[PDB]
Amino acid sequence: KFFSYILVYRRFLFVVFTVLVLLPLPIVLHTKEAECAYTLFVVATFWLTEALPLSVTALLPSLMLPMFGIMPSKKVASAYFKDFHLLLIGVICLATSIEKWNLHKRIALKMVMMVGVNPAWLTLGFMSSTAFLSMWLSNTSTAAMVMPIAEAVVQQIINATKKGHVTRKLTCLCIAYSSTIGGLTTITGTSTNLIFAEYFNTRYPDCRCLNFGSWFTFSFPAALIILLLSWIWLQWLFLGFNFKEMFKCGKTKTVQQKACAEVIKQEYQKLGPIRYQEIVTLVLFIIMALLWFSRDPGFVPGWSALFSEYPGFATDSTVALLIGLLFFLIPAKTLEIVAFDYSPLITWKEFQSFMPWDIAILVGGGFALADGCEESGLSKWIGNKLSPLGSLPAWLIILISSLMVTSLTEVASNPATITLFLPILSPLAEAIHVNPLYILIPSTLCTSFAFLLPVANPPNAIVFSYGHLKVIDMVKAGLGVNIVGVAVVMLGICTWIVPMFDLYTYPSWAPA
Amino acid sequence: KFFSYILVYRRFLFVVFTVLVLLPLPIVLHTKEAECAYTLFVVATFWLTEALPLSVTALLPSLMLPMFGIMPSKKVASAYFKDFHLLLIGVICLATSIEKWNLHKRIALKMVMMVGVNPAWLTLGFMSSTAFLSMWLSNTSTAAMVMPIAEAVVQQIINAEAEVETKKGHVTRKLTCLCIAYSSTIGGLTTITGTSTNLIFAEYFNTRYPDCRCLNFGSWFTFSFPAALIILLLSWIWLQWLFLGFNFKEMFTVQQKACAEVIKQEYQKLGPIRYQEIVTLVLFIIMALLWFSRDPGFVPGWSALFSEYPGFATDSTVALLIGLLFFLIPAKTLEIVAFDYSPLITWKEFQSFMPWDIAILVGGGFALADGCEESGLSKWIGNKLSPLGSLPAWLIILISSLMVTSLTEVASNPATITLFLPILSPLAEAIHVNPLYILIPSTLCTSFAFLLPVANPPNAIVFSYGHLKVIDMVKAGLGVNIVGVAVVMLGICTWIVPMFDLYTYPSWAPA
Ligand code: NA
Ligand code: NA
Ligand code: NA
Ligand code: NA
Repeated sequence: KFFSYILVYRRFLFVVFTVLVLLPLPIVLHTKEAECAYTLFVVATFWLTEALPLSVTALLPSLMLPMFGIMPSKKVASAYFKDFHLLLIGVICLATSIEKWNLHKRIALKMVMMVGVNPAWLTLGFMSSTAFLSMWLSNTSTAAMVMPIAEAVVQQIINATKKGHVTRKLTCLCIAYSSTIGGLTTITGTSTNLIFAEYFNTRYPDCRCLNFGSWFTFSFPAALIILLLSWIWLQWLFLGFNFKEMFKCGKTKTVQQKACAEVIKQEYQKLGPIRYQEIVTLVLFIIMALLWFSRDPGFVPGWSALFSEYPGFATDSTVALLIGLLFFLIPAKTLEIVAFDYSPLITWKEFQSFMPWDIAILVGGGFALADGCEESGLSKWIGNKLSPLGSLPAWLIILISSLMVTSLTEVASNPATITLFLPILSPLAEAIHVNPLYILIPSTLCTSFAFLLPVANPPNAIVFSYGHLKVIDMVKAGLGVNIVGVAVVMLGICTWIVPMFDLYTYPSWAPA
Repeated sequence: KFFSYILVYRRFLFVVFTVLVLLPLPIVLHTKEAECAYTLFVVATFWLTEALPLSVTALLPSLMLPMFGIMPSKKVASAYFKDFHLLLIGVICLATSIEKWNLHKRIALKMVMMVGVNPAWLTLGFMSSTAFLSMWLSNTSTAAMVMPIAEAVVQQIINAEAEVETKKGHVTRKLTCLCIAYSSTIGGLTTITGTSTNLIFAEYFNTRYPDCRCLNFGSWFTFSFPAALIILLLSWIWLQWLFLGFNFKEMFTVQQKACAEVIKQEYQKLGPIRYQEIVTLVLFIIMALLWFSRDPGFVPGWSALFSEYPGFATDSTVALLIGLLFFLIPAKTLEIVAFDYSPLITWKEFQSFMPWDIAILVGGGFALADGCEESGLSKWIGNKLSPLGSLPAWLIILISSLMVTSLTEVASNPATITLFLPILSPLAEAIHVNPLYILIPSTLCTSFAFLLPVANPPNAIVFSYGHLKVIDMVKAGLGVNIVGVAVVMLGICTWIVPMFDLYTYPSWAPA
């Protein structure tokens, strides 16, 4: 009669309880650190439990910080839009054109035709293609783009069910994990790397280490090993290894194999000859990638030397916008008889869909919360309280931080997790007198390792929404993939990250 | 077969032509302020003739300014989100619940039964109500609170025009949009706290001239209300003529009652007011009460409770505080109850119905205005006004008013006056005629931003309703701006000089 109503209004009562129980913290401490800690705790509680929508919670700092007097609303509003958002707009413009003109379908079908219908090699081909695509596009868009095609290919291979369901589960999980793994290789690949680069360059403006080439040259060896080991782990866990049928060349002819291959060939033929919209989209994709790579990598100043009087004004977001806004200008189809006009090959109505406005607001809210934590002085207090932790061995601190971030990223979004630890792990670095990158790189790499739960990151939810995967089947694979990723990151940090970044000494661009 | 190809691909060719033909401007002319002028000209050309979508054009400053070296891309990006965007998020959270539970339909159908089936007087009633509301709350807030109600009224009248048995509806919708957008005359000019432009002018005047205590409530109203009422009436007549026919006969009936019966039938079809609609209406009233009671000027508001962090909490804070309650207040319930409840609005229902077009458009306008400040293009234009001491008394007034009302069409009203006011005050002190005589017309004409909806936030909330034709807005804005400038000049010439003594040099101004 009374307890029944409590379990129905769980979210409302939990939000009210969270707001009221943490109230004694700023009510009687009369410090800005306490008020910002109250705001941080409320935002973290609502992001972890998802009592409110993530983007609604991200708007709380713009409501609490101005009222607590920590920083004016004009200053909070200026932190909701950064170069991350411009890059996201420019890349969503490209992704909308790829999705609209079925270029991804052509690439996926050609990859399936070239690799074959062997379930051991088909999964590797899908993972490689999805990881390469996620190297440039966002993980969420890559997962939402490849998966509808992977399922379509798999269900037509099965038709041409003790083995079908496990095959579709394996295909779901391989795409979900490969999007994330491929997003690690580049700064622009995922939102976590973009947020980390923005925070690192704002907090340490005297460091010129993080560019495209330097990030790639250490994130590719780790990501390739992680991808190969995850493919092996998934193949063993779901289907198992049959080496004789796998390593054999095209010599044993089976009727049901060409029966499956003919369906894929007929689908690719029904796709039709390549249209010029697909060619233009592919050319613009290649140009965007080449301009991202051509901005100074370290050995040759590609086109940053062209603007070598305003350093740092034109960035990768400028390249993304320049390429993406061309998708609003290049004509695609006509309609003269009626309207005497053309179509711009991407309409703004089509761009407004598929554009992650919620992710933009979430990242802006995280950046505003970090700015409030820096302005109020909470970051300095946290760094001072973690000063005695500097007597421990260095590697243990990085291991513990990476494990904590990895554990907390399985239930909270990657952009939220990375924004709640950079203002904590960054001040902690100089409280030990150790290179901040030596802690930040493993932490930002382990923030992306979100494979256990569907709520961990949008790539997991997109794949889980198809209903093929159970929670336990996903957790079993995510545990192994996450262990592989953490082991590879820690091996790289101890082996090949320290020569190029010189992590064993204290840098000259860090505060003393 | 060539002329047809040129005519069909006219937008692409025009974009390329206008990018390439203004290209001599940055390469020549010292390459310092001509780059931002080139960017401004290209963006304005794309805005006037919609060769590209307005939100795509607004993203051009994020490209052109960083590449020209005017300002870094990090600084340009931060300009696409300000307090206008927080206020817009809050008011759209309110409006999503207003339109989801059909509260706008109840209000529209009650107003149609009560006042104004005739569109001619309905437009006047809408303009008068919006202009009275804008005297107290804000211009942006007022253009956002009443616009859904006006759209609902027009849509209900269009539906009821079936008479139980499409050109006029579209022009009526355009007229109702522009009348709400342009109703900044009585509200926003007659009170210091009506708009931020008058607040900035008052704070600058009381600081630079602390011996002059003439500017306050009442004295501002006494000289501004006569001008604002004439501007409102003339703008109503101009809009009625521009969008509707010249109606003269019947204003000195089966069709009216044929629609009144349909309105009555559609009002009783709604039924009793629901819980969700009551909650939405209560939050609507609370948001307006908190906007009004922040700092009314004639009595301390709740901003006095925060008299340690002045200006940290704005109207955007109120909008967020009220709008974020729509995501947690229960609306419906999902042995009878299955597992939980649902909120008034969800994020899926908010992401749609959100003018993401207007957010980017206003952000691009803000970025272009900031780029015009980083590179001293706006400072150059303002400094082209100072060497005009030869003009005896009034040509300076006219030139300054025209320059400010032309530059306010691309920059925000606060930023437009913040530039010219410290330029006009020294010019008015170099001459010996009453710096108020110089500053009042320019302050009034700064708010006359009726062209280019990118400038005035009231012009963008209205523009966010699907009537995306800038030229239909340009035609009306030109006439409204001309009327406003003429009425301001008439007021300066006739009725403002007695109460401020504008024909003699005062004692509170430096000699
Ligand atoms: Na990616
Ligand atoms: Na995560
Ligand atoms: Na106003
Ligand atoms: Na303006």
